Amino acid sequence: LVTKRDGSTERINLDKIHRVLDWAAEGLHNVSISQVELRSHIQFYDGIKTSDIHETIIKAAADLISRDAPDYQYLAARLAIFHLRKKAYGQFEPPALYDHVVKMVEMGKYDNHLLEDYTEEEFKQMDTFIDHDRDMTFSYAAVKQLEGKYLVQNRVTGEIYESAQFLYILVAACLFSNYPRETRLQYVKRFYDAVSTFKISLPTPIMSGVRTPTRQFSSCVLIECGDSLDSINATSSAIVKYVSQRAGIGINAGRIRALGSPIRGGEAFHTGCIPFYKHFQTAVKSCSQGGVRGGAATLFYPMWHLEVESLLVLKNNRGVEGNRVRHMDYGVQINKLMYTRLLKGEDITLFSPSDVPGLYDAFFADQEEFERLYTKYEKDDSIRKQRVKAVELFSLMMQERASTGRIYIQNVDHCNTHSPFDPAIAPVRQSNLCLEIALPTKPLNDVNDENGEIALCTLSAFNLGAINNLDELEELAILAVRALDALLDYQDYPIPAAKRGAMGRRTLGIGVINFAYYLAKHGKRYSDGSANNLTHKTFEAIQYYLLKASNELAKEQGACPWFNETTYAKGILPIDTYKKDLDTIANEPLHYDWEALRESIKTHGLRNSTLSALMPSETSSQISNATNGIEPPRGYVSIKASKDGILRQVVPDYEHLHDAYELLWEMPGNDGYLQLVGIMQKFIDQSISANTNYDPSRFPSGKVPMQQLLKDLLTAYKFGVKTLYYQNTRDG
Amino acid sequence: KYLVQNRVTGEIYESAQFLYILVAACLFSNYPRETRLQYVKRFYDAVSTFKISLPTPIMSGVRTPTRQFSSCVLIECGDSLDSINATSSAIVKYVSQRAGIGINAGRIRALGSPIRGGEAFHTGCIPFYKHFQTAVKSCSQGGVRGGAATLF
Ligand SMILES: Nc1ncnc2c1ncn2[C@H]1C[C@H](O)[C@@H](COP(=O)(O)OP(=O)(O)OP(=O)(O)O)O1
Ligand SMILES: Nc1ncnc2c1ncn2[C@H]1C[C@H](O)[C@@H](COP(=O)(O)OP(=O)(O)OP(=O)(O)O)O1
Ligand SMILES: Nc1ncnc2c1ncn2[C@H]1C[C@H](O)[C@@H](COP(=O)(O)OP(=O)(O)OP(=O)(O)O)O1
Repeated sequence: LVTKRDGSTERINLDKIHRVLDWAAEGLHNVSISQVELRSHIQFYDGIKTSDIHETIIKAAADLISRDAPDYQYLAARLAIFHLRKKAYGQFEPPALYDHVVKMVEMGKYDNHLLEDYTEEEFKQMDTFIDHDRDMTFSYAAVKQLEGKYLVQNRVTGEIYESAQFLYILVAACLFSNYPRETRLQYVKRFYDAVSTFKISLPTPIMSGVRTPTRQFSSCVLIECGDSLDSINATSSAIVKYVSQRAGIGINAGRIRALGSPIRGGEAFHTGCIPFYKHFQTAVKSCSQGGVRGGAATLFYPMWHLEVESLLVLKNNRGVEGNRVRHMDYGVQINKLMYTRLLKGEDITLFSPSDVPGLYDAFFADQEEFERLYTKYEKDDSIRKQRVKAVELFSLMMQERASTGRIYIQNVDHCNTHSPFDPAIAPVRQSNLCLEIALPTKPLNDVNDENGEIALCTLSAFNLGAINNLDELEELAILAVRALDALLDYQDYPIPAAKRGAMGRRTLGIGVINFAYYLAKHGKRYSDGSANNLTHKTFEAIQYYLLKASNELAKEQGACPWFNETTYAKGILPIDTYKKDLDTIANEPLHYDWEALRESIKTHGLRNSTLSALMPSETSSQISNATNGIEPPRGYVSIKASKDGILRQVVPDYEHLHDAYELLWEMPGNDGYLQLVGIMQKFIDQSISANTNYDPSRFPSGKVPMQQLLKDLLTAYKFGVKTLYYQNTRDG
Repeated sequence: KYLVQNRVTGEIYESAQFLYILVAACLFSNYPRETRLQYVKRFYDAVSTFKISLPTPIMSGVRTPTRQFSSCVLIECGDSLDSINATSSAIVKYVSQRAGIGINAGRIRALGSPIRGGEAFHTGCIPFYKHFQTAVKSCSQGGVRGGAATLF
């Protein structure tokens, strides 16, 4: 017996199954119909639902996804799309845009503002821009990512209500629904086509929200906690409210005084950081089943802090629960001085933030001033301190960083000397969960404190592999910077401090994807450093067009209220504060008129304080069958675990560039990678999420020497690198 | 504990009797002058001769700059993120004064409960409870000592 969608029973007509598969095979090479029809080991049994037939065939086709046969990527991707299209409308052919939006609003899935903002006529018109055939350009790995999260669906029953294309056009409509009716359509079609053809990438929260009653769209947050019972109580109640929205938290507690510090004079002594830190952890995991999953955050603190030794080991598996806060990630802030004490084989002094005045502030604002105060307090005997050999301390950090791989580094001096902000008015003293973002902050004395400031991320990324030449970045830069800045006025702000910053500086975090595929296409690699110049030219275009796009919006809608606090308003450009040592590895001259931009911005300002930051993109890149950000692919075919099964995705165009790519573990070292990352920092407003890779197989006795772990860390700083992400250690 | 002393050096500044009379003076310093001293002596003699007992926080506070005297607390948390955020920030402020906490979370919905209709499902009580624990132990060595509470 055969089960149909409507339930009407009927006999098995295998040819039907064959034809379906046949159709999806058209134009593909190295793909076998038999394999799937046998791989599936489909087990017929009297009365079987035809839908289970799809699940079975799709899965089978998936398991065949290999390097030797990459077309199984689209073959299966199309078989799925079919089931998805058929499981939502009752047939492949999608319903009219108008009818769709209508039916949805009735079910309370789409925001009713769509019917009010647009007319029936306009809808029918946008319906023409839609090209439902683009759903066949998706890779299997991308399809799965969409079906699980991207598409509007019933999490309980399992019903899916929309298709890929409808998602694109709608996200655009709501983002540009306020533009004048003169160009409102114009931007709608220009944006849709961009995202649908994978020219522009958007953050998961956006792709799965705009156009739905929901108003939570900010993936990550950066909170700064002061040295107060009140401050902490706030910083805690905050993370809670945010994590409930599944948004990552970057905590900065470095203000909290150290253990033993006198409280209220002499009526009590400080209890310690550990006690509070844990509280922050419970907050981050306040909304997870069993606390096991969800809730991710990275806490930061100075390297010269008094409790540095105790904080350095917090992520260690092996130790007393009383002195451990494993779940949270951390980021040790280091500066020029610390690195110098190591080279000269000298010691390091640990201080409590509340015992050395003007030390914290100078630590981010003025490196010189920091040195003055630092040295002074060292001789002061009355000041509580502790000496530690620079060689020992750093080793501890590198040790925990290796053991866990969640201990990140952040050079403060590089985040204030070569940044879009004025370290005196608004200095960067923290990062996000990604560790990519670099924005100023202000501690709150309460939840509704108006004078507080919270940094929020509204990211995006370009597809290096979707453009032909750098000039195509002009249009893209506009479609991106425009739609993004618009979201800032579309989403809500539960916390005042978060809103203040968003409206005050209107920052944006734009990155890139398919970078690996990019370098490969031009026949370049990471290690050798043959991509040094190309990288300089390519970014130089990505940043320029973005700075010219934000300036254009500033002339049409006014620059950000706090543009005055930015160095961009004082005539300072990224090409003026970049690490000087960067000229010893690149000679590629500027290809854009940065002088004509120095004026247009000097007179009309920028709608956004910061546009360009480099962040990791797992979900984004997948939907575009692209390579994660700038990071090189580990292997041709990557595997992951889903709720439906095993996922496989092959590097884009492996059929012609298999010998062009350079797998992660094919790299002799990290030299090249660092140089490229350093070159990027010269343009990126914010920071980059660079990982440190190591292969024990390339070391004597299979043990990574500490002489090499530091040797590389020093190189990173020497080239202006801002932050260091994960530290992968391959397992043969 | 009770006597005024220097916790650091170890110097003791007062004697038992002075503690008694002073605690009474500050407690009845607002009474009319005629009835003032009468109560001062009548209270002092009572406590000094062990006729009446007083809580530790009182015996070791009234008559000094400190103003924290409440030993124990009873907070009621509602079923919301806001409520919890408050109930947490509260226990913190109180435990810093070494005051015991009696929490009542029984309002917080149970695991699986639908949130915002169907846009999300409850995570559970355990996640929040722990948070309350970290709060209670927010001011303790290690986290082991101090900070006591009973949840209902
Ligand atoms: N009665 C059947 N005999 C043989 N194979 C069937 C039968 N019904 C379904 N299948 C198989 C063939 C396809 O692979 C898949 C069919 O699902 P699908 O074609 O999408 O919807 P459907 O079975 O209701 O008919 P339709 O082709 O009109 O959509 O399962
Ligand atoms: N009884 C306590 N036990 C342990 N830690 C405490 C205690 N009281 C306060 N703290 C911690 C929590 C915060 O980190 C910090 C409190 O700062 P804060 O509330 O501003 O103190 P304060 O109001 O008395 O003035 P000050 O900042 O000068 O000490 O010290
Ligand atoms: N994402 C979540 N996961 C698990 N529990 C949550 C989540 N979000 C909120 N909760 C819990 C904690 C709160 O006690 C409560 C909801 O708090 P709140 O923010 O006030 O929701 P709400 O008032 O908007 O809707 P509701 O009245 O249904 O709770 O449920």
